[PDB]
Amino acid sequence: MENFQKVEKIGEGTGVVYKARNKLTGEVVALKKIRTEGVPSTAIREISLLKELNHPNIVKLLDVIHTENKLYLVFEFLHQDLKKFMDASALTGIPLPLIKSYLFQLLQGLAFCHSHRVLHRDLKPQNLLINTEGAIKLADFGLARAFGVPVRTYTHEVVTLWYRAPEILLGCKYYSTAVDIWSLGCIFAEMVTRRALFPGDSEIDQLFRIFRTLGTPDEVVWPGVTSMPDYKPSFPKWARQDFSKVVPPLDEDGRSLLSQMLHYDPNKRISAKAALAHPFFQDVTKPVPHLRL
Ligand SMILES: NC(=O)c1cc([N+](=O)[O-])c(NCCN2CCNCC2)cc1NCc1cnc(N)nc1
Repeated sequence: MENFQKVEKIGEGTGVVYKARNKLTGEVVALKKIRTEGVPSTAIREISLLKELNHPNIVKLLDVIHTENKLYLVFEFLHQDLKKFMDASALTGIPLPLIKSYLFQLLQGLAFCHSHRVLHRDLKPQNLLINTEGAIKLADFGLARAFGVPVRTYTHEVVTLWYRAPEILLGCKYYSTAVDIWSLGCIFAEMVTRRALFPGDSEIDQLFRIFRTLGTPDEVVWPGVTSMPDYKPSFPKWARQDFSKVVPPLDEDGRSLLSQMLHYDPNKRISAKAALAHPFFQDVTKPVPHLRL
């Protein structure tokens, strides 16, 4: 509209996203255009609810605009995402104190969302935004299940499966808060090793990469797994690997927490609230990151 002044095009989110300035307030925001034969009225209501979900580690949804039947989401603006920061820190690696601070903050954000019955469902480094003060915030939220499993964006883009929990890959129709803990565990491992934990290039390659590392799940470690929608008795049976080999040289406090975030059974997987109490965070601090904007 005329209330906004486009500053630049940020990219092609999971719709198009622009950095824009509000002429009235003068505030700089991120404007996402969501492209469809009437724009569901059940969604606009669900979205409108997220406007009240405020927390320091959650990107604020400032406004929802339906006018013109285009549907625009206005978000608070942050300059960089964790994916770019990790690439920039590839040579030296993000310092452990900062990795710990970020993980701690993200768990606080998840604990808040989960206590308000809000799930993210599509956590990935590109959806974690950071600023110069050392803060990190959860963004996007997959649009509150508005768009289920997006195979291609408005211009056909390859959906990342790297952070998908095993129960989703096995066809479970009801996601629980545990899917977000799994994704965050994968991100924690990636910050530590500087390599994606499970970089699959297809749904089955994703599932098999998980099995090759954590062992093919069975009824002992995951009661009910063999009855899941897409489970096949023909899956190969791989033995589990030790975490000392998976995320070296992370210490035992870190390995212990990661192991709990990656349990196969969603019911055994640690909650965000419980993870905040883990010994790994006894010495947590809030360092300032080296950001080049
Ligand atoms: N709230 C925001 O400031 C913000 C919002 C969105 N968004 O989507 O509304 C966004 N898009 C990222 C698109 N992806 C998410 C889905 N997986 C692929 C990556 C980026 C943002 N900021 C960080 C940033 C700023 N500037 C440049 N150039 N790059 C990044």
